[PDB]
Amino acid sequence: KAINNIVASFSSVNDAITQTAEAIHTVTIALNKIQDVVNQQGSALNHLTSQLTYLNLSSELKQLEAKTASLFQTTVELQGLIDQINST
Amino acid sequence: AINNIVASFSSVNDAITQTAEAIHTVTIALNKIQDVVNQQGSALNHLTSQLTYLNLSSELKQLEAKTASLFQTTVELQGLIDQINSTY
Amino acid sequence: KAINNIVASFSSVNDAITQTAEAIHTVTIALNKIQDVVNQQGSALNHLTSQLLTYLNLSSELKQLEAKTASLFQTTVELQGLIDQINST
Ligand code: NA
Ligand code: NA
Ligand code: NA
Repeated sequence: KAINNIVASFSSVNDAITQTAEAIHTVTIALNKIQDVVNQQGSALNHLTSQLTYLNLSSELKQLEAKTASLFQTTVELQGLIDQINST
Repeated sequence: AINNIVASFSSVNDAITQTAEAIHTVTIALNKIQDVVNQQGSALNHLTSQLTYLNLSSELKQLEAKTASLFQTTVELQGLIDQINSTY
Repeated sequence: KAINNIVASFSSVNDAITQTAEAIHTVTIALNKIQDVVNQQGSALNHLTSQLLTYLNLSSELKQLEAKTASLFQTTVELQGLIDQINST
């Protein structure tokens, strides 16, 4: 039946948007880990060079965090619309 | 109107494919980063001996999981678009 | 009515696709910045040790992400056109 397939299709898409939000969240965790280690090593290299840049991803991290949230928000919005389609 | 609903889901499924592919590329990038950063940390260790290990294993695994699930969603949605298109 | 909520649903998805393209673009910037700093440190390391490593090469990945940013945005334009078609039928 056409409309049940339509509802199921939107639901599969919402699942994909949810997995995308989760993937961006994981990417943020990985970037923040890289920043920490890279700056630990730059510090050490400096200290060692003197005995003888730095990486700032803060803007990109905040934008990705904002995208995680906004994607998760769209999944709630899309679910409500899917609910309305089921209502009709 | 069915044709345009079908075409619109097909357009969305293409975006889901592109996203899965893009996450795959980010996974490859993050793995190359880890390998280099840890090579340099090791070189710095040695040279001081004459630093934290960067561990992205859990994040890479999670991203590979999301890539595969996104691809699975494209198969499921393709099936459903075929069903809407077959509406008789 | 069903059709209105179908149009609204596709528009909500198109928003998510746009946010996804923006997010990929941001990741591309972050990865380019990481590449730059990591290779500056490897260069400094090589110079120090030789006075007294492998280049991180993300070129292919960066290009692939830039291609995906572009294609996802092109998809949002196409999908908006199709939404305009439903809206008018
Ligand atoms: Na920044
Ligand atoms: Na990990
Ligand atoms: Na490369």
